[PDB]
Amino acid sequence: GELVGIITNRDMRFEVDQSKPVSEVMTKAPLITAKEGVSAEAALGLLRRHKIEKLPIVDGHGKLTGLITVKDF
Amino acid sequence: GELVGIITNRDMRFEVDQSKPVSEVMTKAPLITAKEGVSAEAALGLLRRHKIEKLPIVDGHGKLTGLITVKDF
Ligand SMILES: Nc1ncnc2c1ncn2[C@@H]1O[C@H](COP(=O)(O)OP(=O)(O)OP(=O)(O)O)[C@@H](O)[C@H]1O
Ligand SMILES: Nc1ncnc2c1ncn2[C@@H]1O[C@H](COP(=O)(O)OP(=O)(O)OP(=O)(O)O)[C@@H](O)[C@H]1O
Ligand SMILES: [Mg+2]
Ligand SMILES: [Mg+2]
Ligand SMILES: [Mg+2]
Repeated sequence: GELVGIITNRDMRFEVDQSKPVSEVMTKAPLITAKEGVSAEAALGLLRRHKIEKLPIVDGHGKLTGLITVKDF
Repeated sequence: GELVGIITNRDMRFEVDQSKPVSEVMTKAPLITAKEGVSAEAALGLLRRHKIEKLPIVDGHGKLTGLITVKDF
């Protein structure tokens, strides 16, 4: 139940073998994340700062509780 | 005439003020580049390794000569 990574379109867009596991392709932890109760402006600022489009949202124990994307904005 | 940076869609996609200069928004050098005469395989390997969609090509003296993009592939 621990957030171990994140796998997006850039990771899979050139992989010819579609039978590979996620572990070989994913971006492993640590990640750029935000805590629970993050506002829209804070998430947008983080995304603009780190030049990313996704933002996992974790609790105080480091467990995954939410996800934010640029698609929302 | 020096290759001082690169500016892409991620840099500009949340800049409300369109009158800003390029320098205030661009990604400054050094950049992930390749040498002249780089094959398609090497360029694709660089793009996959660094998770980027562009690749400037400079000469032996560091002056910009060309560009490679994922659009080509
Ligand atoms: N929060 C994050 N922390 C760390 N790495 C991340 C994070 N979000 C995305 N990445 C990684 O950054 C790279 C690209 O990020 P992003 O998710 O914006 O790409 P994408 O949505 O696949 O892009 P495109 O839509 O242009 O194909 C990928 O390798 C992805 O795994
Ligand atoms: N060769 C490079 N070296 C270093 N940084 C780069 C290079 N090419 C692009 N970047 C930077 O990486 C970020 C995203 O790279 P990329 O050029 O793939 O984005 P993009 O094509 O705008 O993405 P999207 O498809 O999500 O709109 C931007 O901040 C951009 O300035
Ligand atoms: Mg995207
Ligand atoms: Mg995109
Ligand atoms: Mg893209």
